[PDB]
Amino acid sequence: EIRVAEVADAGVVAKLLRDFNTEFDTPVPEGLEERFAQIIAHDDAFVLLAGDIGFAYVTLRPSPYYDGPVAMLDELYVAPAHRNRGVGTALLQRVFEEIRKHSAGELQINVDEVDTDARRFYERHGLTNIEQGSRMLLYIREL
Amino acid sequence: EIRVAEVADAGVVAKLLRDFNTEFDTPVPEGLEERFAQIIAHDDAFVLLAGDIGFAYVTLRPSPYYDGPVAMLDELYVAPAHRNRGVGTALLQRVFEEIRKHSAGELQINVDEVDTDARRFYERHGLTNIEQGSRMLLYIREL
Ligand SMILES: CC(=O)SCCNC(=O)CCNC(=O)[C@H](O)C(C)(C)COP(=O)(O)OP(=O)(O)OC[C@H]1O[C@@H](n2cnc3c(N)ncnc32)[C@H](O)[C@@H]1OP(=O)(O)O
Ligand SMILES: CC(C)(COP(=O)(O)OP(=O)(O)OC[C@H]1O[C@@H](n2cnc3c(N)ncnc32)[C@H](O)[C@@H]1OP(=O)(O)O)[C@@H](O)C(=O)NCCC(=O)NCCS
Ligand SMILES: CN[C@@H]1[C@@H](O)[C@@H](O[C@@H]2[C@@H](O)[C@H](O[C@H]3OC(CN)=CC[C@H]3N)[C@@H](NC(C)=O)C[C@H]2N)OC[C@]1(C)O
Repeated sequence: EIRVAEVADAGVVAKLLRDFNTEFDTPVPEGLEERFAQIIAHDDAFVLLAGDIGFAYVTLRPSPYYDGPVAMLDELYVAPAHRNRGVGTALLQRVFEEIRKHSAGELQINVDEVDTDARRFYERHGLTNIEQGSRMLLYIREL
Repeated sequence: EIRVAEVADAGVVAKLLRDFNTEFDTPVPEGLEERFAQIIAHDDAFVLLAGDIGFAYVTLRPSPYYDGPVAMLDELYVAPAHRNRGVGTALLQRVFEEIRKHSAGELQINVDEVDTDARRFYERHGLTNIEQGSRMLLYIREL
């Protein structure tokens, strides 16, 4: 039931991303569907879909530390009514399986500190916030 | 002046990243020069050089939220003897200038929490760790 999205799946992915943003009261730009179609077709990136009820969006970017890329799980979402039944675990498992085909050297994920359920999920599935004895922070500037 | 690194500059970039790692007692991979030569040749990353004494390494990756990329400042370093004189400020200004040429929608930087002096620098130059009243964290798994 997890599969790799094709270009023609961009509409379902965009709908799920819209739902994710709506759940968190964050507005979305126009054009999500068109942009996902281009990303899936041409870029060093992929989307995994669990039926039409969850997705994972992964980007691959270069690193001097590895022959392969660094992977980033830029979005992971399971629809609220389908949570706590193993869908997110299955998506994350498949993320690790797919990035291994690309010999990715590392997976990175940005998470809000307040999102303790997501944090617990990631910690229980092998991700850490600690490097060289310190927490790792994300700083941004929107442009 | 600050310049965009060419493939011919891979050795200098590799030297600076090795120096950075050595200073912080972090592992140094084999093959840095050859990997930077390949990375610099491609279209989704660049390095800025301040003479031979500082550098910024930036990657670009797709996002459904913008027509342009999300930019990541994966490494920023000024040699110890040249710090506190405005070099890092100049490098970061040029990062913003060059990613604006790419119409990048956002700059992201991962920073260790213990690096309070670096965090002060990023905050003074328009970066934020806060989204909707929460700090943002980075989780990783090395593979
Ligand atoms: C990358 C980003 O976007 S950053 C943050 C990620 N996204 C979000 O936070 C958005 C909102 N949240 C979600 O979409 C979901 O909560 C996710 C994606 C984090 C997790 O998805 P779920 O489908 O709930 O995950 P899953 O069910 O596999 O595991 C969650 C819990 O269910 C329980 N569980 C797991 N598998 C099963 C199962 N097969 N049967 C019964 N219960 C189960 C466990 O108690 C687990 O808890 P843990 O965190 O202590 O391990
Ligand atoms: C962080 C760094 C890139 C900033 O470059 P810089 O040329 O010193 O920056 P500028 O001169 O434009 O601005 C000065 C600020 O740099 C920071 N800074 C200076 N030396 C620093 C050092 N060893 N370590 C960390 N931050 C430092 C301080 O915030 C300083 O501000 P202050 O006058 O209030 O103390 C540079 O200091 C450096 O390479 N430090 C060690 C490696 C590092 O921390 N990289 C950042 C990755 S998170
Ligand atoms: C293992 N995973 C790693 C992953 O966490 C991440 O590390 C970032 C990296 O960008 C960088 O590191 C340097 O700064 C310092 C200061 N302590 C030590 C080592 C330096 N190379 C820092 N940011 C900036 C913008 O310079 C924070 C650091 N946490 O990138 C590399 C990675 C190997 O992939």
